[PDB]
Amino acid sequence: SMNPPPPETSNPNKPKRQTNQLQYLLRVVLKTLWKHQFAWPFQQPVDAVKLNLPDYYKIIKTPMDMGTIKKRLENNYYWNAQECIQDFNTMFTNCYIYNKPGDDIVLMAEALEKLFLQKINELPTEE
Ligand SMILES: O=C(CCl)Nc1ccc(/N=N/c2ccc(S(=O)(=O)O)cc2)cc1S(=O)(=O)O
Ligand SMILES: O=C(CCl)Nc1ccc(/N=N/c2ccc(S(=O)(=O)O)cc2)cc1S(=O)(=O)O
Ligand SMILES: O=C(CCl)Nc1ccc(/N=N/c2ccc(S(=O)(=O)O)cc2)cc1S(=O)(=O)O
Ligand SMILES: O=C(CCl)Nc1ccc(/N=N/c2ccc(S(=O)(=O)O)cc2)cc1S(=O)(=O)O
Ligand SMILES: O=C(CCl)Nc1ccc(/N=N/c2ccc(S(=O)(=O)O)cc2)cc1S(=O)(=O)O
Repeated sequence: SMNPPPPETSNPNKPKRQTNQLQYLLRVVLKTLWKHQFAWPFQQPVDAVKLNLPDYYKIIKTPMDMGTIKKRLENNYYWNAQECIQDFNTMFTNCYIYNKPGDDIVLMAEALEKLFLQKINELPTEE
């Protein structure tokens, strides 16, 4: 079995800029989300080889993870906060599509998402 290449975290072809909202999202990742135990399955791309889930990248064609998101934020990859929020929602949706409701991984994703939603409710107005 083989993993796909991980999502890009730099792209000289893709427009980008620094904004106060994206700095907010970076510190949300670094200072609020990452530190919880429930984050550990989401801190890196799914290793379908190690997990013995050969179906994973058959089912999930838009993989995303918080390790990728953190790097994108650190690297100023995004043009706006909507792009970053979309990446979080892709990560959560993948988990909910792939796993049975009630599975521990779904509960972990829901804990992470609850915290995430609390923070994006307080997203600062863009400067
Ligand atoms: O230096 C430039 C343009 Cl000035 N080239 C470039 C620019 C962007 C690029 N993007 N590559 C990827 C690779 C993977 C994904 S992903 O798996 O969908 O996340 C996205 C973009 C690849 C390349 S390149 O193939 O390495 O030339
Ligand atoms: O990217 C920018 C650059 Cl100005 N802005 C942005 C980007 C995303 C955004 N999304 N906010 C939310 C708020 C709540 C949910 S909800 O709880 O899942 O309904 C989703 C997105 C709000 C905004 S904003 O309201 O325009 O600041
Ligand atoms: O097509 C699906 C998802 Cl793959 N239907 C589904 C939907 C929900 C489900 N069971 N969910 C739960 C969730 C929580 C508990 S609990 O921890 O005992 O409260 C039990 C079942 C099982 C299934 S099912 O096992 O696949 O029929
Ligand atoms: O995000 C999701 C799944 Cl994608 N929420 C969800 C949605 C429905 C759900 N259903 N749980 C149950 C629990 C018990 C029964 S019963 O004992 O068979 O009546 C059915 C569904 C469990 C959950 S979950 O346990 O929080 O995953
Ligand atoms: O570290 C990587 C490689 Cl870039 N990926 C990864 C990604 C997720 C993961 N664990 N995922 C799950 C899935 C389901 C459950 S369960 O529902 O509680 O059984 C737990 C962890 C394990 C791993 S792994 O152990 O490191 O292979």
